Amino acid sequence: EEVTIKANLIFANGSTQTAEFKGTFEKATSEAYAYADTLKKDNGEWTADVADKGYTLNIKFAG
Repeated sequence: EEVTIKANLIFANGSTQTAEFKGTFEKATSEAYAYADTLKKDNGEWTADVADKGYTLNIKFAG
């Protein structure tokens, strides 16, 4: 039931950052979205794609 969701955050500036969240699929994934959401103020809206069968989230922030 416990899994790891790896979130790779990519900003318009070309920089990147990675964070892993551990818990159930829903909880861990939700925490990744929440973190991305806190970064929207200074980084804009984000879109995302999934790799590794949904266990890797590649999140990209617009301008």
